[PDB]
Formats: sequence, structure tokens, C-alpha cells
Amino acid sequence: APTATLANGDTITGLNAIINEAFLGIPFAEPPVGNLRFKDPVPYSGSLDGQKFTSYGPSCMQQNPEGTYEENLPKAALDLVMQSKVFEAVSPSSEDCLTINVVRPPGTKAGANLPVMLWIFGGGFEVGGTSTFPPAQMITKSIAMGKPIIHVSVNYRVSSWGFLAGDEIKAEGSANAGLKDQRLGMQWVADNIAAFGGDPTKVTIFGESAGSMSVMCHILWNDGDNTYKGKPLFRAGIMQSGAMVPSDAVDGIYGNEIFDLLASNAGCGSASDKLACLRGVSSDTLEDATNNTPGFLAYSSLRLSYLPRPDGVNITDDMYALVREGKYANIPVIIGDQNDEGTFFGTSSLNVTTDAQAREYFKQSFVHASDAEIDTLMTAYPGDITQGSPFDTGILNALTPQFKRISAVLGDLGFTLARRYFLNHYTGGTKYSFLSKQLSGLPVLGTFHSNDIVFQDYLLGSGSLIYNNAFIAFATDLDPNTAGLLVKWPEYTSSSQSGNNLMMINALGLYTGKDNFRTAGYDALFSNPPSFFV
Ligand SMILES: *[C@@H]1O[C@H](CO)[C@@H](O[C@@H]2O[C@H](CO)[C@@H](O)[C@H](O)[C@H]2NC(C)=O)[C@H](O)[C@H]1NC(C)=O
Ligand SMILES: *[C@@H]1O[C@H](CO)[C@@H](O)[C@H](O)[C@H]1NC(C)=O
Repeated sequence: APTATLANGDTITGLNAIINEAFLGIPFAEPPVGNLRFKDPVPYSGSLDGQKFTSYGPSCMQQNPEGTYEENLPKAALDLVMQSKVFEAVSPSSEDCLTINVVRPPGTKAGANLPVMLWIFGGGFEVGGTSTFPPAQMITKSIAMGKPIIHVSVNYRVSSWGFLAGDEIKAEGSANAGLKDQRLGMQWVADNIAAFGGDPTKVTIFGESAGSMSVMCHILWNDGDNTYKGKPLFRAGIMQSGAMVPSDAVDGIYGNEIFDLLASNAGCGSASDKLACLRGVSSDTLEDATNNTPGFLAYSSLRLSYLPRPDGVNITDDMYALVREGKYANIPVIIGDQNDEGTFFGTSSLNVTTDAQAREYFKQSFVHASDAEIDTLMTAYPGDITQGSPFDTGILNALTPQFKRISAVLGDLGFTLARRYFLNHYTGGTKYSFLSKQLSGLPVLGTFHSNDIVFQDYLLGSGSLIYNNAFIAFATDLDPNTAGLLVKWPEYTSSSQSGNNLMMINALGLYTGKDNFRTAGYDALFSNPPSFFV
């Protein structure tokens, strides 16, 4: 009953979900199956005329987050759940999964020229789908604000399906397939969103966690040339927990190792052309083989098996060097963090209890760091339990002697201080930054990684003022301060600036503060960023 006539003249029918109009599961690419596996997405060349798009299609195949080549109860348990027919029913996944979803205010028509917020989900570049991030809460708040927006979300390939690396991938020019799927969805939005009522010149890309790192990679893509047919694909970005990816090149040592392990697992260890061997195995075999390489909750934790890597062609270099060197799109950005980003990931190494074990675990994680750098890291993130994450909880939360320390390190390198490095080097547009302390006092996890999805899409809280209202204002006016919040959000210029530069959130509301914490950790980590790449 919602209808839209797309650029090629196909007329499709969506769903009227009374508080909004949805067009769900629209195919934007040919199915990346068989020989199209691990390859760049191909535009969808087919007809959609007269079809209805009233539900989410399957997610892309998902890796077991406890997957590993070792056998253990968490791995076993999550497989039990993931291959259950009830799980398959409620959460279908498929290699044919590249669909896009357009949801809008009731009554929107072609030509309305509403701002578009394009959502990139994140799941440690190994799980995730669009269906789990309901847009209703954002759309309703935008209407009530007088600033209505269209919400678009795009599926992309995750895990081995989407981020296989190594020498053979590099040689074929197929690196970072998953980010290419997101780039092709952006191109579809530029070409088709006006038929839904959206303005192709007012697209804000936003994402959380691996989706946020994805937004960063899109700012850096093609050395910052973000145009399509002579026009920018997005005029702004919002990054919720995640900035540059600390990754070695695609044909680096861990990219190749994971490739060879995967290919032994699928039965391709003796293939002359492993890559062609992996295109021939079944979906079950490939799923199996992937669950036998480490998932992001396994012991390897942030030394991820599948993640964006510089390839020298679309991400031309080390992502930290691209930012020092100015190779980025010049846009206004919001980038923020949850106060205790690493507590989640610290749960993967709870068998590390002594300093000697903590030193070995960092050495295993960071193969390029010298002993002097490991020594500096362990001085800057001391074993003292009052010092680590959950921050400012004293002697509480001491699951081990090292949990709070490993959690402080991992949340900082992967997200919180990575964000400060970007902010201190980026001159492309106005910057805004937030830090949430909304769930201070939550045992074990603190203001944990991803709690912002709850207050953006599910429940209302003091944080929703930022994750919905300030973000809607930014997507409409390019300034979060048009939301008329009582605290003014100051512009971030530098971490050494005078005066408050961070919007902050606690259980009661908003206030501002300074991005001047853990400076010793920032230099331990980022004096020579490649020392801590994976
Ligand atoms: C904590 O557990 C991890 C995961 O089992 C241990 O690392 C594994 O150890 C086995 C046996 O030595 C190796 O075969 C695996 O290859 C290791 N896995 C990984 C991902 O490295 C680790 O030894 C334990 N750590 C401590 C401090 O005891
Ligand atoms: C990747 O880089 C090459 C070389 O600049 C370019 O031709 C190609 O269009 C890029 N791919 C995407 C999706 O931007």
C-alpha cells in the first residue's frame, strides 16, 4: 500500500506499519554465491516491478562468536543454539543476503527531500543483520521534533564471507568484500532514495562498533574521494564506539594464516588454488570451517580473524597514516564512546591471572610490539585494580587480578583512545565528541560496549537524548545543537584544548567534561601505532 517507483521505473509496494512505512528486503546486488563468493558485489540486474517488500530478508551467514579451532563448552553451546531450527526460524541467514531496507514517516512521498540516516550495523565484523536495529524509536522522535528523517539500513557480508584476506585475495583484488557491499548500498541510496522521499544530498552514515569502524573506513575510502557520479555519497558521519581499524595489510601475516587455517578446515589445504577450492565447498562446509577459526569472544578477542585491512587500492595504507596524511573525506562528524568499552572483550581472557601471563597475552595479541613497548603498556595500564575498567569502581569487579587491566587496554586501543587520535588529527570538518557514563555502577560491565543500541532503538533513557535527538539534529542541520537540549554541545578541536570538549551522559542527563584522561595510555599505544596492529 506504500508504493515507490524506483530509478529504473520498477514500482514496488511496502508495508504500512501504522507508525511508519517500511520497504524491507529490497535486493541491491546479485547473490554472492558460488563463484561470486569473496568477490566484489555485482549490481542487481533484474526486475522488482510489481513486487512487495514487507519483511526483512535473511542476514548474511554468521560466525559463532565463540568459534575457535579448539573445542570447548562455549563454542559447543553457541553452535547448539545457532543451528537449532528455532534459531534458524527466528534469525534466518543465507549467503544470499544483500538487501536494503527503507523506513520512513507515514505519509512521506517522493519529492519530500527528507534527510537520510543510513545505518551500518556492527558485530565484530563476524555477526550481524539489519533486522535487530528497529528504526521506529528514531523515526517517531524525529517526527515529534519537527525534523523527520528516512532510515535506511544495508546488509553486508561478515566473517570469512565478507573479509577473507591473504595473498590470493590480494592478487585477485577481492579484499574487503563486506565494505564494498556497504559502498554499493550507498550507491543505491544515491540512485533511488528520492523515490522514497529522501534527499540524496543529505545522507548521514552512522554505525556502532564494527559499523562505526565501517563509517571510518568509508571516510578513508579511495583516499577520501567519497563521490559517485560527481556527488558525495554522504555529507556527514556519526561513529558510535569505533574509529580506524588497527590492521595490517590484507596480505600480512595474520590475514594469510587465517586464510590457510580456513582452507585446511574446508578441505582445501592441498589445493593448488585454494581460493577456487573454497568457492566450490558447500555452505555447510564453509560455515563449519569458519566456526573453527577464532570468533571475537574466543581467547584471541580483539586479534580478529576477519576485519577491514589496507589493500593498497581502496584503503591505500595503514589507516592511522591516512588520517595523519589528510586522505579522508572532509565532512562534519560526531564520534563517541561508552566509558567501559573493553569489559566485554576482557571476559575472553579470564584465565590470565598473573602479570607474567598478562605480558604473554599482550605479546600474543600484539606480534609487532617490542618488549620495551609491552613494558610501557604495562606501566601505563598498571595491575592495580582501582585503575582499570569498569572505571572508577575501586576494588570492585575484580574477577581476576588482571580483568580490569586487560579491559582498560582493549577498550582504549580498539575504541576510546583510537577516537582521540582521530580527533587530534582530523581537520576535514567540525567535530563533536561524547562519552557516556550512563550505566555507572552496573556490575562487571559498567557503561559497556553497545548499551547505546538499547537507548537508541529499544528503551528511552537519558542517553536517548543523544542517540536519537542530537543525532537527528545533526543529520538535519549538521549541528547537534539544533535539538534544543539544555546543555550546549561544544565543538571538539583538540584534547589539549582549554575547556570542556566532550558531551557526557550520566543516569540523570547531560553535562560536559574533558577528553584528558589516560594520556599515559594514549602515548603507550599511539606513539607508533603499527606496534599494536593485528
Ligand atoms: C587460556 O586459554 C587459552 C585458550 O585455550 C590458552 O591458549 C590456547 O592454549 C592451547 C594449549 O596450549 C593452544 O593449543 C591454543 O592454540 C591456545 N589458543 C590460543 C587462541 O592461543 C592459554 O594457554 C590459556 N592462558 C593461560 C594464561 O593459561
Ligand atoms: C577501488 O579502487 C579502484 C582504483 O581507484 C577503483 O577503480 C574502484 O572503483 C574502487 N572501488 C570502489 C567500490 O570504490
